[PDB]
Amino acid sequence: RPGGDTIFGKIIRKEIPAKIIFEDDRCLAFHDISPQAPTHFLVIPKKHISQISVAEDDDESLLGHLMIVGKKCAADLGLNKGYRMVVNEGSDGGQSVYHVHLHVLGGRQMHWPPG
Amino acid sequence: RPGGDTIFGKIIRKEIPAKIIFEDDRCLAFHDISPQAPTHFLVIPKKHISQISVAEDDDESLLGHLMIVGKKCAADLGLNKGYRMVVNEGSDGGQSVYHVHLHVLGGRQMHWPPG
Repeated sequence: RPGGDTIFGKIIRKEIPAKIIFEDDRCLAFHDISPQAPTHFLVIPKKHISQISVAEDDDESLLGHLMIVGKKCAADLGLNKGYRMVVNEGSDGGQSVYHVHLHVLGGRQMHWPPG
Repeated sequence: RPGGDTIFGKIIRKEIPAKIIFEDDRCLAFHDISPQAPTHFLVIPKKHISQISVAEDDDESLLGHLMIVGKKCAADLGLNKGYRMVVNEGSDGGQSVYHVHLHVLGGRQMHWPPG
């Protein structure tokens, strides 16, 4: 399936509600349903990359696009003091959905270590 | 100063020792001196971007490249059970050096929230 056969694929296809911050032809930014900071959103590709460890070399621009979109969305949402960007891979990464997604968290002090 | 004037610029220019994992024309991977997991490295651009919030639109490919290099390095270092990627921005992000750097952490279960 297209956008893939995860819940994020459902969100991409508008089959399920999410709180959308930004969209383009490549990617989708939306507020995380289980926020871990006063602001917490995801930026996800429209193309179904299951996990960063299977991303291809020619996905490079796409992956950077998620970070560029993430930073623009953070600024638009008033995260002047900063934020943290997180991509989780696999079991040890605490990856929760098998669709690549870039977390963006702020509106509070993020701590170290990052989990 | 190619590489900037931060300690990371010194590492780029070989003026100071670091434990280098990978190098190309665009970026440098090396181990973090204060590791927060059994495996903990940084992938930094050679171009001096002070922080992700000042990255430009045309830095998109570069930014993805750090993630592609980060994932290749995590595989080469045997993180086959997974890992976490982190970029810190600003005060709330806990950003320690004003040069963009992608943390890559694994070799243990990463926890949620990510700080």
